[PDB]
Amino acid sequence: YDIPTTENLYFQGSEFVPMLQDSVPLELDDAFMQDPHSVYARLNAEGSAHRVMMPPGPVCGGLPVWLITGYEEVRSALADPRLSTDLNRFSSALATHMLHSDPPDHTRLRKLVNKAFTSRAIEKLRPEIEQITGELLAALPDEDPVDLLDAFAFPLPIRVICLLLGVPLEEQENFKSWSKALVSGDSPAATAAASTAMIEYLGDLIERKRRTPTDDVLAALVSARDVDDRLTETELVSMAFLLFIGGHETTVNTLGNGTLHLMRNLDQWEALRQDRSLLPGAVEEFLRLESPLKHATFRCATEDLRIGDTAIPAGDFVLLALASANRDPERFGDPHTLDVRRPTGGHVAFGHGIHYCLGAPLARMEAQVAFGVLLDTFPAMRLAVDPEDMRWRTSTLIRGLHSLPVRLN
Ligand code: HEM
Repeated sequence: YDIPTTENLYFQGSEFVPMLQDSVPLELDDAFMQDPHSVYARLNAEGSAHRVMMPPGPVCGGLPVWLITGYEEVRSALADPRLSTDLNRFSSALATHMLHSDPPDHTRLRKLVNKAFTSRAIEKLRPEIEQITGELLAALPDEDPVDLLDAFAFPLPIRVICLLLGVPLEEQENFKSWSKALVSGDSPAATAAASTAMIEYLGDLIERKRRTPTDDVLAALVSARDVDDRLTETELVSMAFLLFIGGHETTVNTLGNGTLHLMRNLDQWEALRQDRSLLPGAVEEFLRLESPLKHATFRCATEDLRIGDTAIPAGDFVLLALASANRDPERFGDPHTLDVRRPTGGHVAFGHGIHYCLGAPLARMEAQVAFGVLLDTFPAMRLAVDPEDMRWRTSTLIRGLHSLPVRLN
């Protein structure tokens, strides 16, 4: 750190020092991870696109990307044909999924799976969901500190995803064991074994449901020979895997983020209890205020592009901050406070454009059932520790909590 003084004096007196200082990409420290909404507002005050750099962890590398902040600038980017999720500008099922597909080929996969994710067709799963939630609160621990995130938020999608693919009751516990292994890095070998076991088992379920149709939505996906074309045996597994990882962490932190807020907006935690007709707006307001996905998946510039009067060269990586657009005061009045009664439909927590959340209707209902069952029962709830001591997990795209310590009271 003992840099030669003459060299430093040469740079300081050059008057190029601010320009070189400006061109450095802003490293996203843990302060951003805890409180990015202040960082987004600090950035959007000056522009819409900013050169930022994630800390080593995208794998082990400080990756210079473009962070886009404005609501309309985010929204237009999510619908821009020049901003592809295919970064290319013997493939495994983990690399061929629809989320990474450009509209040329994405349209076919999106339409085939569309029919089975209808709001009403997704409502068939509700009593199977309603009952599944109820077991976890009965099995909830007895003492005051409960860590709601671990005991209820974590297991709920695991049983819901098991319903989604339509796992047979006999082969249930094996699938959940694979799922909990995959979502928690207990050891490199256990997740590696579970990942293969699930992909191979999913492929066998593809064959099993092929000749034996069943009520569950995965069988509806298999039965979808809609255009005289059907999803291929590889594409079924890729679609099913994307449902698993694309739905697990999102639904967990949808519950955790929402429940965390009402713990300090108890005057709105109450209001939800007296009126259950506000729940469909409660979930939307939860997703807008504290979107589980801070940013959409990485996008690459197809051609030369302009965002917020800042040119983006082709081949550059762009990160669309959904949390910034959701908390833009220009689109949502007083964006930093939870108001359950806002008009909905303007938020982009489910993204926008062609890659709009396929599991949105499932995620929509899930929290209302989760919150409502959490509302019908156990209403003396109170947060067990001041949020200042609580942390946020270090993640690239997800906004989630390390824990949700609650007191049942
Ligand atoms: C619970 C709250 C959820 C949130 C906030 C959320 C958020 C998102 C976002 C922002 C995207 C677009 C990402 C991008 O375009 O870069 C997306 C896509 C997707 N999500 Fe989620 N999601 C949620 C729940 C779920 C669930 C429960 C499932 C499945 C069971 C699911 C499956 C998918 C799939 C398959 C896509 C890709 C759709 C496509 O590419 O056409 N999501 N989601």
